[PDB]
Amino acid sequence: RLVRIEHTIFSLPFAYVGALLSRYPFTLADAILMAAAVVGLRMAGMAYNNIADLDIDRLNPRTAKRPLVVGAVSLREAWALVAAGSAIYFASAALLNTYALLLSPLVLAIALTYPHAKRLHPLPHLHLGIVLGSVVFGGAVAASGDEASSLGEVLRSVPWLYVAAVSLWVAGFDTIYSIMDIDFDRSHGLGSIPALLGPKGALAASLAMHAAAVALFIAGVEAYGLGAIATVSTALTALVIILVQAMAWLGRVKESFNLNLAVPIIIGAGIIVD
Ligand SMILES: CC(C)=CCC/C(C)=C/CSP(=O)(O)OP(=O)(O)O
Ligand SMILES: [Mg+2]
Ligand SMILES: [Mg+2]
Repeated sequence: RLVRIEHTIFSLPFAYVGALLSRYPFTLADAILMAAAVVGLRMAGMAYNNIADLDIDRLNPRTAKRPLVVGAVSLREAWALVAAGSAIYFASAALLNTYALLLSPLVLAIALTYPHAKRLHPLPHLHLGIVLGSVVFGGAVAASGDEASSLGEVLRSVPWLYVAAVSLWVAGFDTIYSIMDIDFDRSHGLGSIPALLGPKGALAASLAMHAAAVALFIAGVEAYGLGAIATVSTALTALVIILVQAMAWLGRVKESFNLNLAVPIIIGAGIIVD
């Protein structure tokens, strides 16, 4: 109704890719706990999304059919989903390691601060980038099995290239997605990149993002061993990132969005067949 937990299947492989590239061993239990942490964080984030930007999502033509606006769900059920998400996440983090639990409020803070980034500065896309960066970071810090000796080790355990890359990718295709909202997001005090500079300039900034995104995905191939079955995943990904940029400049922006759904499936099946 308000939060479809099925969608989380697309956000999972970014956690596992952060866990594997840390090169620390983890158990099946650890993996299940990772998944749980992810569905919790998704639940909290998605619920509090509809909560925070509600007053300005009722005014929007585009989102007048959203739940919590029409009705369907109450504010109570939504807040309940927030508390439940935070709770599941905290539970997973605690069940995992001491460092995972230690960093869990910070990670949750990031995911819950994003919907307020609009009213502050015209870079919410970067914030989403940090958000889907925190699931990679979380996977890494949870990969250890607390095999780590100190916090100075878990922060060195994180595949920083890939989090800083998936971040820029997300920021990119969100910067693209926010073009249809250029009009609405400037009528009100809302902020975004395609509102600051025109839709053309937005695509330009989007180009700069996805460029640096592909740049890092490639740099990781050398920085790590990454075998030869993940180097086709890097290629297939970098390829897809191009089409979503291609379809964008061609005006067909709606198709430029759904193509971003491929790369999780790409690297997801890439994590499978080890
Ligand atoms: C962060 C992850 C799980 C991937 C992004 C998934 C996705 C469809 C996000 C776009 S929703 P968002 O643009 O933040 O919110 P609205 O503008 O639609 O109100
Ligand atoms: Mg909105
Ligand atoms: Mg938006």
